[PDB]
Amino acid sequence: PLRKLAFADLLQATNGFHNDSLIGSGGFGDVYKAILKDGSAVAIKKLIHVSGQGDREFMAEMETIGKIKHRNLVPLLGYCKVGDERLLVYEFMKYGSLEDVLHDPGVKLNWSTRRKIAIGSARGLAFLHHNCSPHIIHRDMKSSNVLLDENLEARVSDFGMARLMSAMDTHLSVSTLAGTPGYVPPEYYQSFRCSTKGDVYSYGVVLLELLTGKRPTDNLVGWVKQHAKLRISDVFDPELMKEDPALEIELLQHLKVAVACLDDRAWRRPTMVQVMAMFKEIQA
Repeated sequence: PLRKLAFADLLQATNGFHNDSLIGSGGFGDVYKAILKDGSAVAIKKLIHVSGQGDREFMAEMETIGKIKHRNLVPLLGYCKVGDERLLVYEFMKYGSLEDVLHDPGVKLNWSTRRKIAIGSARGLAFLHHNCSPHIIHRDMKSSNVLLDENLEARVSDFGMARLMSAMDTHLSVSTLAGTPGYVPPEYYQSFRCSTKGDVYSYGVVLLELLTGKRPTDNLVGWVKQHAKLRISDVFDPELMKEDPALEIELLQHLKVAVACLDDRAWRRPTMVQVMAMFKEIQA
């Protein structure tokens, strides 16, 4: 069940929102690591800009991730909405974000693990797009929003910009442009519309990060697309090919999936269900 947590609890569990428990801040607000009075290990997000972006993002998460549970989505355990304070409480994910692991410090992700992360994150997204009615459009898929639990299982997070779309529709007309530089679907720049195929594109970028080990802003999408006609054995993460040269065939197949996801035309991109089926076909 989703719990309504007393504000005093979150206050003392973070030692009065002390800098020492701060594990991230910016844009949306802060994220704190804590142990609740019952021993639960949690991440506590403190949203800022409550008079505007703050409340909207709070409501977006409550209306989406707050209403569903799935093995590849971060669990929202609780919330606190007192006065103009907006806090969201999640199960703590041991190894933080995929971006932290890939672009900082740390912990090594071999190809086997990265493949599981790719599959897991794809499954979470597929659940949003196909199993949920109304469908959920995440709108901010990226490596910092793929969390890794104690088993290095991928769990999709940050539904602050997520929206509900009727299953009878192919797109949703919105008020603003949502997303992150390096991940925005090209058609999002041209129209105030979002779609599940938009999430597919952004997922494609993440899959590229797993294959290359590079940041999207290095864009990466364009850099990989041009080398796809040059030398393919140049874009892959060196630490992946050093493991086993035999993995090259499997890497290129996953690369094909990423390229398909990253098509400029939304209508040509696969659904996340097609992506899963493709992953399954590669393993077999």
